[PDB]
Amino acid sequence: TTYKLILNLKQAKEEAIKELVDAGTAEKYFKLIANAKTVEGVWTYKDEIKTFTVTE
Repeated sequence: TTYKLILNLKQAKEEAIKELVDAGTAEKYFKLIANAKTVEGVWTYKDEIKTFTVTE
């Protein structure tokens, strides 16, 4: 399963492509790095194509 990431906080948003075997290990790994990079505003998630996003 392909998992995309789009975070919005700084002057620009972040982008990353990670396709794991399922949606858990990928949902966690993305949440880890994402939460470590930049996260403070509101958390959004698209259930249309599996994509985690953290907007300000």
